Parts: sequence; structure tokens; C-alpha cells
Amino acid sequence: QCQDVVQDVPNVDVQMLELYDRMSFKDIDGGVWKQGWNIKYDPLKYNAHHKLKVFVVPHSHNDPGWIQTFEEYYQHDTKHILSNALRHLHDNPEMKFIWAEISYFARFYHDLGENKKLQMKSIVKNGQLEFVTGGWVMPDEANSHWRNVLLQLTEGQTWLKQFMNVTPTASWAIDPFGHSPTMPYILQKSGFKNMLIQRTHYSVKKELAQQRQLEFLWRQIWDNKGDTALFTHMMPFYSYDIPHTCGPDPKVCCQFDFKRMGLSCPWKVPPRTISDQNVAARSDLLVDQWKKKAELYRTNVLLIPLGDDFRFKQNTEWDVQRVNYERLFEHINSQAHFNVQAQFGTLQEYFDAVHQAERAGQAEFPTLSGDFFTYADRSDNYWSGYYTSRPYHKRMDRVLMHYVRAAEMLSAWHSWDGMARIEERLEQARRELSLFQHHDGITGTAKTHVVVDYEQRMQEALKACQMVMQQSVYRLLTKPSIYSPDFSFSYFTLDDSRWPGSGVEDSRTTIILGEDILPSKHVVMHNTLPHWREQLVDFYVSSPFVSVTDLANNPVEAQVSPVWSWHHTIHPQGSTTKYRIIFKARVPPMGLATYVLTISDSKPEHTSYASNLLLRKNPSLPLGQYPEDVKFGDPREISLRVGNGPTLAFSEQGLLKSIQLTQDSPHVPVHFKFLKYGVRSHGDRSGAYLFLPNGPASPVELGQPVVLVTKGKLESSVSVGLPSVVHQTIMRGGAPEIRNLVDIGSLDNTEIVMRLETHIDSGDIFYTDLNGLQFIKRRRLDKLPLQANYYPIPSGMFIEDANTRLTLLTGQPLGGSSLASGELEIMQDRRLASDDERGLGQGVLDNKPVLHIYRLVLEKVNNCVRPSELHPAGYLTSAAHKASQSLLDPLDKFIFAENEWIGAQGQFGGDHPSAREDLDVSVMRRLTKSSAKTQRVGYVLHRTNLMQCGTQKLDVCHLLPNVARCERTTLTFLQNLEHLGMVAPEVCPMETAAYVSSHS
Ligand SMILES: [Zn+2]
Repeated sequence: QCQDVVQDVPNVDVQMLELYDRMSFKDIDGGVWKQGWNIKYDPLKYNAHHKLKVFVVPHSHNDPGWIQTFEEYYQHDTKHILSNALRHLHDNPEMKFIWAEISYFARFYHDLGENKKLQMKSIVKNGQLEFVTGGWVMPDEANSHWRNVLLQLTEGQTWLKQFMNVTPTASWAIDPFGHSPTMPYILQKSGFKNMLIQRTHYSVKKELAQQRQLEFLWRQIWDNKGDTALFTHMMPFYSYDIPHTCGPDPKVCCQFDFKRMGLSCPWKVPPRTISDQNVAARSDLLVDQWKKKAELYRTNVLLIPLGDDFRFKQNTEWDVQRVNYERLFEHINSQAHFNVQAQFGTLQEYFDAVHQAERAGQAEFPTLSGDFFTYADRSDNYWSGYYTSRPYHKRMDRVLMHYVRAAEMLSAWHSWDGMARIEERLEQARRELSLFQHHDGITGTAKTHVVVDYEQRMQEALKACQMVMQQSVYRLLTKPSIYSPDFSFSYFTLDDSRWPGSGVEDSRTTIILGEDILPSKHVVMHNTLPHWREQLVDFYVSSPFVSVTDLANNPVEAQVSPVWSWHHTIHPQGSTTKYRIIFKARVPPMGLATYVLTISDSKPEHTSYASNLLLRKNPSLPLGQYPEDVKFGDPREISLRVGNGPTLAFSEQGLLKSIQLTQDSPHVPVHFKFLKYGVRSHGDRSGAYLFLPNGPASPVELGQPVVLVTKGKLESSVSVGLPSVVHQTIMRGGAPEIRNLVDIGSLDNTEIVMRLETHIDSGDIFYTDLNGLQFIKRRRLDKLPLQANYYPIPSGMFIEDANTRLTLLTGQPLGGSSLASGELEIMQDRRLASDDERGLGQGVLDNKPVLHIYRLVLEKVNNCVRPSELHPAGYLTSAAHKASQSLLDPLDKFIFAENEWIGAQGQFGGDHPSAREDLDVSVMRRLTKSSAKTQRVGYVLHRTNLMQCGTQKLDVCHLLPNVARCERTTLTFLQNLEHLGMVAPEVCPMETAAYVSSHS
């Protein structure tokens, strides 16, 4: 029995879209607390019976890459911090410390002698060193896919459980640049009870501070019942540093950062050593700060973080921080007139205390739905820039996301011999991808050399996945009686037509066929999705005279197109030595399908040939053996249709102007246009973080560009060489695919945007997704500057009136908006000469060619059951969801390396159940190595919610044979929540559930 997530609108105290509408966002000088007010408390609030309980929580913010690489930071800082944490906590039993980034902690702990490891275990066992979140990293929450958020969590917690027998239930996220409700969603399904956040808009901090709504029960925007709710603490002030964590006046709080006496206080009053001669006056000053902070919160329990970036490095910082705070605590606790108990504490300690206060009925907490984007730290400094910064690696994230899913799924079907090194490869791949989830990784907010490290690590991870996938496929499709593997040998190379993209790197392999050299070639397609899929696939072939069969030698209809490249005035050139064979692979759920490419004399029976039309003035171009000559013509408008699918009209610069859905229905206008944003000459400069445009975007001079039109029975495309962008519309008989080869070059202080202009009556309403999990209603707010109407576009955005919807699906996270009724726009790249003064200490001048990929879905929704007009969520159609699925998890292509393949079977997984379209097996992962008694395999099942507009049961517990046991688990697989006999019940719309099947 499942919630309805469409018709029922949840009741919450704070709904962030609603709050945003009714908020003035006035940037008033508030006093010592610049972005709030002068806090008052009644001092008779406190007495011997109602005391203020103060937890002072030492911490050290450790970036796994930012100004330095992971390994640079490890050697310069983090190993010294964790060594000293070990020593000082051992010697000082009341001293406490929290640690978030398990990537750094695993690096450290594995390097320890056995004595140190057991000393480390003792300070974690007695709760002195407490792990918070326990993720590999503290992830980005804007650009990150929920799958990779769960991956990095799963990897840090699995490491903590294996090596420290602990699983944190309190999250600490002090640095991500705005906050997603995806985090509570995953954490609450991973056994968490509490989470803390910091970087929310100063006007939101003020508004919530005023109603003491900084602690709230954060539920998903669709959850009527509140089962998703997680207790959230929002910190009230500008920073997580010591000046902004003691209370409202940083000039006072900075005096209680005892490390600042080659560091100083900006407010020019230094810390002073605490003595019997000044402790009374210092404690008065400090407790006054504490009691002002407590006014903003509903319990008599107060959280005081004590730290900053890479703090607790030197042994004397540990002494000076600990000893001075001891003296203060000694004085304050001994002196009844304060009515304070103050002590070193952990985050869990804080939350426990707050819950005890809730139980005792001391406080009742408000409910909240929504997100905390776009973040502004002051004035108009909105952090929408990093939604696009380093878009190459943003793209690379999504490709590696898929290769890790595919590698884990393919290698999961079987136990492997350790000589195969499957587990080594998958651990490397998970960890490089996990590291990139860091809030200076996927964000593009790291120094040039660190981005290079991230790229080289993800490159290595891609090669590890390829090796696992090709080994796996060879095993799945070779006769058992023949299968005799060389675990070091390349049986298949992978073909990927979308990463990096030919035009970024000309690196795809050409299958070389000859009547004598080599007449045929086995190819295999993998389908990670759990339903039958039929998708056009392509390969490079050395002859255009190629025919496709399955292994059973049934002909398959195919099309051959030329291989086109673009060069510098920007014009295409065709190959005379390679061709694209295009055909429809039918692949089973979570399955494999084999096909054969065979050469012939001449045009084979079942292979068509695309025409080519080169629209320019002053035309010519050979194509070797390509049997249809390249035609020429002057720039002009062009219509194209593939299959019964839509009919697209293109300008004479090869940009979409119109879509006709069906043969009766109208030519709906849909104009693609490239524009620029610039940087402010005066005042605040755009950087890796901040988007600060000098006014609305201004159109790009296109000139007369060369337009290439390729027309074929299975696939046609319109390509054009614009300055900065080779734009391409590909048609295969449904929603078209948009490809931009973006080369911003050295156009300093430029942001290239792509805008869609329709007559859709959207108004001020658009929808953007969070972490590729949910779509959230946005409202353009004219009261906020442009950069504040920019939101993350991690996997899609859409506009709609009562009749029409346009959805743009992305293969990469980029920033975007709807800045006017019937518009969508999405930034492609940004080049920025200036730093934006958030500590990166450079601009963005390392741009490189990236191939961005999209699907464009124009649909009628007048017949779709749309949620209440008051609902803060949107839901994709089946067609838009399947289009996102085609971008993020396409079919994998495998070319057999060797001349002959004995044992070859033509299919795997034909028996596998084809689950409802809204269901996905997000994760298949074998949880046990071979040496193990009982093999265990984890499945994450996510079910989305599709808009209804008028399939076999999938039980993952049975996918593998000899199932002995089957548990519903936390999403990390670390805790059993339910023994099941051993059927997994399917999951509600917008729900995610994990299961582990055991095998005898
Ligand atoms: Zn950070």
C-alpha cells in the first residue's frame, strides 16, 4: 500500500518555494551579525534548574583535493592532523574530535603499525574520535547524481564497518555550496537519525532564525506521511570557522580561536591566553555569545563547532585550543551565576541531548520540504557558476557512473578467482569516482593541477571498468565447456561513440574487414537496465559494403553513413577509409546480444546508404567507396523525419525552428539559439563559484556557417560549425538527440548558453531535477538577480502550460534557467580570467573541447494526470524518463579483439524478467570474494514516478540461483531491516530499497 505522490500535497511548516515567494530577501546591515539582527535573551531564562548545556565540538575540514591534490594535502597536512588526533585524544580522555572524510582516514589507518591501529580503535570505541557521515568524501549536492552520492557513502561506511565496527547515524556537511533534499532521502534510508548543513542563503538563515526554524524535520517535497523526514540542524551564521560558530559577533568569537596567537583576527582584537586574572571577563564575553546563539534554537542544548580548514595539524594547536577551553569550562561550570554546563563533545552527543529535550517535551520541531539552491553567502554573490565549471569532468562523471554500474553488474553474475583481480579493479573504480563527488571535484572549483589529478584518476577507473566488463562478457557468452580465460587478455575492446566523442579525441577503433584479411566480426551489446531495450548502435568499419546478422544468421536492417570530422571558417571533411554501420540491437533485461558484421562485393540486400547534402556557397568532397555522392546547395531551410517519429524544421544555419509531433498535428515553434554572458567590469567578478553576469545574454554572431545534412532510413542528422560549437541534431524516430562539441577556446570572460524559445505558456514556472532523483518546481523571481534564477541541471529541466511540455534531458550536469515564459536555457562552458575570492586563487582558463549530449522531448500533456497546482514536484513522462535513461545508461558496445571466437553464444539474460518501465536496478554488486562460504549479492532498486497519460515481476532475490537467504537492507547494504520465504516485494513510486540475496 503506497502513497499517492501526485494528487495529495504534503502539509509542512516551511515549503521553500512558498517561503521564497513570501520572502523580501532584503540585504540589511544587521550589526555585529551583518546578515541577521542584534540578538536579545532574557537572562532569567537560565537558572540552576534550566541550565544551558554547551557541546564544543572540535573538527578539521579536510578537502580531498582543492588547492592541493589528495596526496599533496595528505603529506603536507592530513597525516599530521590524524597522527596528532591519535596522540592527543589518547593522552586527554575528555578531549573530543569528529572526522568526516574516510578517503583520508583509510589512507592514514592502513599506514599505521598494529599498536597505533589498536590505540586508534580504543579512541573510536570510547567515543572520543567520532566519524560524522562516514562518506568517502563530503560530496557536492548540486551536480552529483544520487547514485554516486550513495556510492561514496557506501564506500566510506563499508570501510568504517569493516575496519572500526562503526556506522555513523549523524551527517556533517559544512562546505557544499547549497544543499539538496537528496541527502536526507539517502541518509534516512541508510539508518541516519540526524544531519547538519551550513551553506544556505543568508536571507534563508535570517528568515528561519527569526522563527527558530533552523532545526527541522526535513521530508521529501512529495511525502504526505513524513516517512522520509530526517532531523536537520542548519547552522545560523556566515561560516563554519571559529569566528562564525561561537555566536553572532565574529569580533568576540575570533578571540576564542587560540591558534590565532601566523594567523590573526580580521576584527583586530587577538585571542589572549586564559589566566586566573582574566577568566571571569573572557567567560562572561563567551557565555554571552553562547546564550545569544541559543536564542535561535528551541532546546537548552547548544552546538559550538571548534574548527576550520585543516586545523589540529600542529601538536601545540591541540594544546592551546584544549588548555584554554579547559580553563574556561572549569571557571564557567564552577560559577553558578552562568547556569551553564560546558564541555568538549561530539555531534551525536549534541543530537542525543536535543532528542532527550524533545522527549521531555522541552521543544517541538517544525517540518520542512524543499532544497537550499541557489546559495548566496552575501549581497548578490550567488554560487550558480559551479553548476557549469569544468564541464568536461562533469560529463566524465556521468560516463564513469555508468561504466562502474556496468562493470559491477556484469562481474556480479559470477564468483571470480583472485588472480583475475576483479575486486582490485572495482575498488579502484568506485574510489576514484567516489573521490570526484567531493565538493571541489565535480563542482570544477579546484586548481588546474588538481583537476588534472581527478581526470587521470577517472581515466584509470574507466580502464579498470573496461577490463572487468570485457572479461565478464567473454565469460557470459563463451560455452562453459570451452571457457578457459587469460585474466590479463583483452577479449573485447569497448566502442563508445559519446565519450570522449570523435572531435574531442579521434580514438574509436575501425573494424577492418576484407574478403581475405578478415571477412566477419562479432560485436556484443550490454543492457544494464532491467527491461528489453532496442537501440540504434554504430561501429567504424573499413568498407561500406557490410551486412548485419544475429549469430542465427537472421538478416538485420542496417544503414551506412560516412565518418564526418570538423576543421578550421569551420567546415566538414569525410573519411575515404572508414564508414559507420548503424543497426538496431535488441538486448534482454540486464542482458547481452551478439551480432556479426560481414563484408561483401557490393551493396548488400539489407544495408541502406545515407545521402549527404553540404549546404554552403562556393562548393567538393570524395568519400572513397561510399556509393552515394555528396550533393551541394546554398544555405536554405530543411525538414526531416525518421520513422513515424517527429518531423523537425531547421533554419538555414541548421538550428531547430519547429517540431511536428504527428502527421495531422501542428508545426510547434522551438528555436535553438546560442548566446553569451560576460563578466562585470566594475564590482564583483564571476569565478569558478560565482555567476555574476553583466546583464542578460546577447546573441552570438553565427555568420553563414557550413550546414551538413545526412539523411538515412534509420538515422539522419543536421550538423553546423558555429564559432565555439559544432551543433548537431540527430534523429532516430523519437525525441531527437542534441550534441554540442563546445570549444570556448580563449574567449576570456565569456559564458556560452544554449536557449530554447517556445510559445509554451510556462509563465514564471520551470522544473529542474535534483541529483537525477526528483524534479522540483522553480519560480523565476524578478526581485532576485539573474544568477539566482540559475539552478543545477544535473539530468533534466522542463517547462509546461495546460497543453504542451518541453523537456531537455542532459548527459552532464550544467547550470540552467527559464528566464522568460516558454524558454529553457543551459550553460555549455565558461572561461573566466578573474578569481571570485572564495580561496581557489585562480579563474577558469583550462577549458577543453567537451561533447555535451541531450534529448529534446516535445509532448502534449492535456491528457496527463498532472499533480495539484500547489504541489512543489514535477514528474517526467515515460518518453522523457526513457530519454534520460538513453543518455545516462545506454547499451555498451564490445568488439571481439581476435580473428575467431570459439564457443560464442548469441544472447545472455533472455530468461531475465522485464520490469515495469518506472523501475530500475540502480546497483547490482557481489558483496563477497570467492574464498567465502556464502556468496552475497546486493541490489539497489529505485522506482521513479511517471506522469500517467493512458511486464514481469522482478525479484532480485531469485536473479542468481541457489538463494539460501534474502534481506531488505539499508542502501549501503550494511544493516538488515527485514528477513523475507525469500521474495523481495517491489517498491512504491519515488522509493528506493536495497536487498541482499545469499547463495549456498
Ligand atoms: Zn571543503
